[PDB]
Amino acid sequence: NTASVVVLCTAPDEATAQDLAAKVLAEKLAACATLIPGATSLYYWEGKLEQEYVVQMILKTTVSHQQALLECLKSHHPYQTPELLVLPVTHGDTDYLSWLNASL
Amino acid sequence: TASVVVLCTAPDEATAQDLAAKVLAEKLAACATLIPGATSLYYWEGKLEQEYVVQMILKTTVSHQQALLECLKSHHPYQTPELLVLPVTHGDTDYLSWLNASL
Amino acid sequence: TASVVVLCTAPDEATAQDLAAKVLAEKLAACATLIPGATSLYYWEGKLEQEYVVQMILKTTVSHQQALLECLKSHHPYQTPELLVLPVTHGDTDYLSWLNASLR
Repeated sequence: NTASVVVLCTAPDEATAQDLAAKVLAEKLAACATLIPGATSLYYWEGKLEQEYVVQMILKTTVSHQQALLECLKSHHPYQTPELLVLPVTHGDTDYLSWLNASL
Repeated sequence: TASVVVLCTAPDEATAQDLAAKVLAEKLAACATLIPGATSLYYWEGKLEQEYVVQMILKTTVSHQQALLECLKSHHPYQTPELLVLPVTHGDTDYLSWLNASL
Repeated sequence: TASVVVLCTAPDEATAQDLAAKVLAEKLAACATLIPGATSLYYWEGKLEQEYVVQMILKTTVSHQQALLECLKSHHPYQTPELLVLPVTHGDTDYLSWLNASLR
């Protein structure tokens, strides 16, 4: 099994979140994705405090696919500099991890 | 002992609620956050599956992850539920002391 | 300049927003995602408590993690709120550059 990782991404709306997930999944760049709607994202954009609706995405993939996934998400995200972060999975259920890998 | 965060996906509220009370009673986790209204997407049989799920986030220590995962797995209705462990590289000393003292 | 995500549990939305808007102004965090509609279960004095909470996910770097936690802790209504730091082992170059450039 290749090492697993968790990818965090935020979409500006549910339609966008929906087809960003469908895409990376179709192209086998992620094993599965969880969408958490009704969130808010605060940050400074050009010296101004912005506050916008976001769908928090959580995608499961492996370290060998993370970059491909990242670029695909970036390529289809409507924003120029979308949130794309990778967190390491230091431990997980063997059967689930095997399934994660099999999916890719 | 170092802390970790555990991600687990539950089919519904009752299940998420059952797994949490369970692992907390067993003292295999210090706390658990539940976030309903989530959507999990994945391919099965070659088609795109979309299900409503409850995202779980459990806090524990490295020495418990094995036990916690086994507990969550056996009590979980699904066959091979999502069970991932993320490392905590740093945290508030007082909150970490509480986490450890609670297990 | 390693990046990290910080998890913080806020009791309500107004509090989560004030904490976010504060750490962002102080430039201790580059972005804060607030996820309402959650609950937290834990034992307190032997009793099982379950409370509504807002899950916060803040983005910063290792250099600022300590100061970010100190600031959050101070303005957090709780005595010892959940403050956990998770490592970001990789991310999109443009996002990371933007994140880093947003910090103090």
